Amino acid sequence: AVRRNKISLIGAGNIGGVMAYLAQLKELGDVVLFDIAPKLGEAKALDIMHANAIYDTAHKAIGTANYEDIADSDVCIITAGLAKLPNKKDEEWSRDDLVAPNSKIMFTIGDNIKKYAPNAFVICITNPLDVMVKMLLKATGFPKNKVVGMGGLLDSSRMCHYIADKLNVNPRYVHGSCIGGHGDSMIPLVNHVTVNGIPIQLFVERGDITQAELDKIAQRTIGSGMELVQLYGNGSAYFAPATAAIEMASAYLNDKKSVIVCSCYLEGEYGHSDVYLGTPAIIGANGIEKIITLKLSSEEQAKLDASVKEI
Amino acid sequence: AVRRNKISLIGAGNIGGVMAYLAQLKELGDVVLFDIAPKLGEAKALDIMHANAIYDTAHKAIGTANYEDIADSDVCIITAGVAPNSKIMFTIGDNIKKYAPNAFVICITNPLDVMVKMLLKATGFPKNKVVGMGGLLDSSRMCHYIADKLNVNPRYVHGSCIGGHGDSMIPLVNHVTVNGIPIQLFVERGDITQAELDKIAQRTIGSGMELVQLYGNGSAYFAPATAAIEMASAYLNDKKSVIVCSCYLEGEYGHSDVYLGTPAIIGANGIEKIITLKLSSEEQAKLDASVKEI
Amino acid sequence: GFLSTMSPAVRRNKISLIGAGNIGGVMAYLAQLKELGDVVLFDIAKLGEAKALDIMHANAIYDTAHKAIGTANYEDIADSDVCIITAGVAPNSKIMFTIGDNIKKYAPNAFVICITNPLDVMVKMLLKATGFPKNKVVGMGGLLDSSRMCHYIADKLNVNPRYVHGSCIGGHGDSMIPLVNHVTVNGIPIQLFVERGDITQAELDKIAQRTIGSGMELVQLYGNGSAYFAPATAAIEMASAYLNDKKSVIVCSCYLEGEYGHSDVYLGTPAIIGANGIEKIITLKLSSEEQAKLDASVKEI
Amino acid sequence: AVRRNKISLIGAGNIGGVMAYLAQLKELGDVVLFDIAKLGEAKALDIMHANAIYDTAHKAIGTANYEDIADSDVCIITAGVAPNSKIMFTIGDNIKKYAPNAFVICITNPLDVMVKMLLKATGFPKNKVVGMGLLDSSRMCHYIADKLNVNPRYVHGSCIGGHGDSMIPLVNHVTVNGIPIQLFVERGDITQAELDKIAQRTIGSGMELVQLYGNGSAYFAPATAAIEMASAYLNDKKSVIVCSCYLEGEYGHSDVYLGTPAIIGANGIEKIITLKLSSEEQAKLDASVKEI
Repeated sequence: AVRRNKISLIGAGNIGGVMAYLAQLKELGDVVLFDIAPKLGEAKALDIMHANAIYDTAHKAIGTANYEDIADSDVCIITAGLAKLPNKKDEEWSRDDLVAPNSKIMFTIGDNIKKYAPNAFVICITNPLDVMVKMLLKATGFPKNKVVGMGGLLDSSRMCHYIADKLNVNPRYVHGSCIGGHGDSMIPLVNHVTVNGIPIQLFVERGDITQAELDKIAQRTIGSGMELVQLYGNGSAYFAPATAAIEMASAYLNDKKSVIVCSCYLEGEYGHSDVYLGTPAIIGANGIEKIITLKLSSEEQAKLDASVKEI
Repeated sequence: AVRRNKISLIGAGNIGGVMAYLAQLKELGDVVLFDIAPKLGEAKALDIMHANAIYDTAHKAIGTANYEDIADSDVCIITAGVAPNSKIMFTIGDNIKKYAPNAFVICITNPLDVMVKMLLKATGFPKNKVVGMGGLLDSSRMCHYIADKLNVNPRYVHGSCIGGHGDSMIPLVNHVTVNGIPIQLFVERGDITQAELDKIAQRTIGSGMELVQLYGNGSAYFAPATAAIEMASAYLNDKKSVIVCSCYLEGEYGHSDVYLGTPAIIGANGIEKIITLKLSSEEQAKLDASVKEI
Repeated sequence: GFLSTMSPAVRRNKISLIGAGNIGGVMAYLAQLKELGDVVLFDIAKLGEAKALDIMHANAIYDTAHKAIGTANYEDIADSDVCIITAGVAPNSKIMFTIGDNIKKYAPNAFVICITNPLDVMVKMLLKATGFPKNKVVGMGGLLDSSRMCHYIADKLNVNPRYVHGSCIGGHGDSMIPLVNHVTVNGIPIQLFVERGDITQAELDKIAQRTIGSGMELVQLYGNGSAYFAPATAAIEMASAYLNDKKSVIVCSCYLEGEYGHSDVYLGTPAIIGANGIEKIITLKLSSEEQAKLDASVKEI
Repeated sequence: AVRRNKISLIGAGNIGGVMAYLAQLKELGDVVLFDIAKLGEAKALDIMHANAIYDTAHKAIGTANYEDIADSDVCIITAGVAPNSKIMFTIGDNIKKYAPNAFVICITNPLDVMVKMLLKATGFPKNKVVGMGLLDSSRMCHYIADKLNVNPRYVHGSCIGGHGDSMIPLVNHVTVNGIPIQLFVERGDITQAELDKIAQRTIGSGMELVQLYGNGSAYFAPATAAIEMASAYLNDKKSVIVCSCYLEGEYGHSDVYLGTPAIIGANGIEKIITLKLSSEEQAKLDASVKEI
């Protein structure tokens, strides 16, 4: 009759571990930590299982390197793929050199999902998001609504945090949308932010924040990734990306119909088609139940056309 | 050097019972179910205490009719209950003045914007420590009706219903937002009509009376109790939540010496700030007409 | 293309509440705030709509996403994963059939949790009316009775009740057997605390006697009506164990077919609740003096 | 009048990272990530982004200056024998100076030895210096719960003694919602020969994950444990937790930390619960105290 939700984390790196950790303490469902190094997933799995006993939670975490174990998964969250190039210096390679290898990686994962988890809600994190997700949509052959990219929730939440940290208010009430591509071409709609429905321009007229501080926030939102790549020294952000993915996986598993900015396959929205792109959407039991097409200005539309053409 | 949060509920009625229940399962702190009918508070305490053992929660709730038991309370929510009710507020606030001289006083009794003023004068506390519960109930009601129509998680539907907690409230429907997106966009896409948005404004005004006639006896209590606990949590935990509630004004909106529902930041200092919304002449007249009713 | 239909692969859990009384209202409240699933408040009377609309207002306050409705029509129970029943011996028994006949028609795959008293008698009337397997028709009582026993101990020991575990078995009534001498505190037998001086055997014996009359103790305290906050928490705690397949160890009224020497009678006993409802019945090793109190409980049932 | 809790973590490593994450998402209080290195600011900022997603209110900051520990309600230690013993004193001397009312929760290994160094450095009372017990005991209950296939929420157990190979997994005293584990042995769900091995696996669990991880050791469960302990102190839960406590006569020993059940509340160690042991179990405890 009923059964536990099954989430497969294709990639048990830094992001994968925190994702399993959160989902288990929230009892969102059983977790499969799939990694090409199986003991890495088995280590976090067993470790998180010891945490469940500490936290009195009932669900199970598994580690594996075999695609048979992600079978019947309701959600597949993908972080696998190349992130670094050890045998070359920082000067001999750019990010464009990993796109093609990662593209083939996205296919192998897609075929196995199509094989073992034909009904899975595929959330992708591997970057470049807007391109990598499109590789999964082809490989999985799933409908438009069951293949989503994670971003915009991370990008918008970062924008809303910087706003909240300045106003000294609970970020629960700072809403905002950062759209476009999940990269340096994103569009932080910082002047459309709202504080519990209150337009941000009000707080400008009050002196709580300044137009200059907003423009600088939009710029720090664009480089938040690299900012943390330089703070960590070795690696990138993972705590917040993990929380974003699990928040999207819960909106699906629980049919919350939450409004999240996600990378979505377009077929006419904003004047584009056949491309993934960050945009607010309604995530529910059918995945992307609805795309909210924002009313952009000519300047904001130009910025959107620019990131689409670099995707 | 650490201590449990203490929440006194002056009034163990239907609202009081749900408040103690939510606070005990959330482990928000100890609860004192104060009521002139001492047994009623004792019943729900022992019943909620049975819930704690089921739900594996550690805090304790008690029932009493002695103000000596609300001593050192961090929060005092009042549901006990115009002229005679006003007098009841002075007796409560005068005891809070003595036993709970540091409590964040939240008022539920109606008329809200008047009773809370009688608690402010009796307790002698500064204005930033005596707040009233309205607007958070009134705004969430509005946000629901819009979420239900849009079929969206109300988590992302924000809105402000200002004014007095009565028929003169001002549901700012046309300023509602969905994940920051203006509500007008959803009108321009067919998801909802301005006519339906105007209908939600009136339903919000009359939501209180709608449930009175649905219940047949009594009124709402699940949502009021839930809002009072959220306000009490933003204080105890210093969350600094933007919550619309009845605040004492000394100039804001052009009014003084009157309690009025406006968005504000609730933190460790109770009301740390008041957010004076930028109102149109259409909204000011509605506000000025609500102050006159108060 | 047929693997790419606009058909949802997941659903919200659906919990129907037959009886929107004081317990029904708290059950809908707790379930909604925990985002456990949609709730259907069913009652013969507006009473279910009032609590639903008021609890939906609470959802907007608490940023919770699930839905609650009121109704007086079994049609809104269809496809419910869980049916919890509080409406309500002879007249109650007949009421339990009508409910059971509709739960069979509309919610043929529901996990039926009974609360109406006499628990052990009403839940059996349900089992016969729905015709479901015995493992999907359970009665709530031992989790309430046991937790009450554990609170009285935790209250005297000044310990978190999260670590106080104990079993109260038998029938949901004066015949219940609260095994106070077997209570454990984070695995530690309570006898140790007796040796430490934190509690006396006399107090333990008296806690057993207070657990039995806890129902009436709150009736006199309430003056009008019985307890409801805890019976609601217990019920939702069990529905959550089913909807989430927690394999939770819960004392509850189960249909026995050999255990404890009895058969064809509902009797409270520790069990394991999961996606199959009652997945295992744990039979406790009873003493001679305890098997006697158990045999008396079945006689009264 | 009131105030956020101040939970400072001396050590922004893997364990320290999961701590801030769990504390922030649970809104248990403000978090401070201290470390010799940027390591704290990275996780503080990364976790601050997570707050905005999870709609949580509290704040986290990284730092490398003990001045940011001032007035900390809790100080959880993971930085790091003789060398790491000097660090405990350096750490303790700062907790003494900036957070003199802090509830100290040590994790650095050897637990029972490193925590005493903190006790003598901070100079705090007996009850305000604990050592994270809850990990070892919970590991035992997981393996039993995994075999029995029951919610570990209802499996209680106590793994007493030192936090090393000399620990005592009391696998035979385990209870399932108060039901003795022997009933499940007579039930067919498990065998005594399997419980004896669960004790061994519990002893070597810390080393099992070091080999699985390959690089470094466990951190998810160790982090969850100390946050539970810190939550039992800040919320005055008076919860029963197995943890390292400074003894003064208990079990026939004194002037030594040792893993034992205890009550944790607003006063830290509210009470030590001395378990009723046998001759075989006391000899193991005596063999552990000597190794500490």
